[PDB]
Amino acid sequence: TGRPEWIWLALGTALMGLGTLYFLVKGMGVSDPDAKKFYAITTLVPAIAFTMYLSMLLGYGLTMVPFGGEQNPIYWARYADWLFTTPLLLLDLALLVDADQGTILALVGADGIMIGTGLVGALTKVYSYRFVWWAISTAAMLYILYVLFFGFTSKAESMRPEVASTFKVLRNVTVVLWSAYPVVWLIGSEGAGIVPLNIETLLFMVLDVSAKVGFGLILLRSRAIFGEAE
Ligand SMILES: CCCCCCCC/C=C/CCCCCCCC(=O)OC[C@H](O)CO
Ligand SMILES: CCCCCCCC/C=C\CCCCCCCC(=O)OC[C@H](O)CO
Ligand SMILES: CCCCCCCC/C=C\CCCCCCCC(=O)OC[C@H](O)CO
Ligand SMILES: CCCCCCCC/C=C\CCCCCCCC(=O)OC[C@H](O)CO
Ligand SMILES: *C\C=C(C)/C=C/C=C(C)/C=C/C1=C(C)CCCC1(C)C
Repeated sequence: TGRPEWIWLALGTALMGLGTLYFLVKGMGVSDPDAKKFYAITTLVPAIAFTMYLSMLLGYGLTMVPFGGEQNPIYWARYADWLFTTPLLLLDLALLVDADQGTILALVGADGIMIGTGLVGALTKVYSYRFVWWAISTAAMLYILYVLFFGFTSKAESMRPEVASTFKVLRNVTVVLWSAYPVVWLIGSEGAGIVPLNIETLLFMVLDVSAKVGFGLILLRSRAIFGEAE
């Protein structure tokens, strides 16, 4: 392929595909209703990402957006992926702590605003307005991070020890990895253009695989996903 970033899109496609297959074989035979919920949510995440990394590799999920004079290559398929996978990841954390319906709706709604305004900012043609949408999307993300710390952590500390310890590890992983996304976007091709697209694609690939495959490896190997039975 003539695009220098193709090597990272192909590695991303392969790793998401291998991750999906591993979780699929692993979830076979699980009869506990609670564990089936976590396996279903956690296997769909890499399956969706696989299809959208493939679409970028083949060129379907790419568009040209004029801003700053030149034509800029914008991979819109990322936002179709994140629209469906980031809510599912939040659902994994909320069900682990047995969150209430009201708090779950708050997280999913703010997540939808995060991704939706990020997409609008990505396709905006007036350069200075791109950063207005970036700001609003980052405000929605800070609300999500606030709820995970000053809401879920308080309840996790009144549950089973395995639930509290597993949640604390996954909460920490989420806060660090998610926080990197607005930074890469800001200095990358969608924003200031300080980092070239080939390096930007490499960074997102490392973050995406860690946040979906690595996240799932820690969750599905813990005993917190199974109900307390004899
Ligand atoms: C799990 C085990 C795997 C661990 C893997 C962790 C690696 C993460 C990669 C990071 C960024 C790489 C940045 C490389 C930047 C190269 C850009 C460059 O030097 O270009 C020069 C330019 O032409 C003139 O300034
Ligand atoms: C090279 C391989 C490429 C990557 C693979 C192609 C992915 C796209 C195809 C299919 C969906 C397959 C099923 C995905 C849904 C899994 C949900 C699940 O397994 O849930 C378990 C639960 O316990 C049950 O009751
Ligand atoms: C818990 C529920 C799980 C639900 C899981 C649902 C997964 C469907 C996701 C993705 C493939 C992306 C489809 C993107 C559609 C693009 C359509 C299109 O045509 O692009 C616009 C324009 O027309 C182009 O030229
Ligand atoms: C908790 C998560 C926080 C997420 C939100 C954190 C936002 C702060 C980021 C960036 C401003 C960086 C500088 C912007 C000005 C760009 C002009 C410029 O000087 O280029 C960059 C320079 O070469 C090299 O720093
Ligand atoms: C599939 C993996 C994860 C962790 C995806 C995370 C995506 C975000 C946290 C997106 C953040 C954005 C914000 C807050 C502002 C700029 C636009 C983005 C959509 C990249």
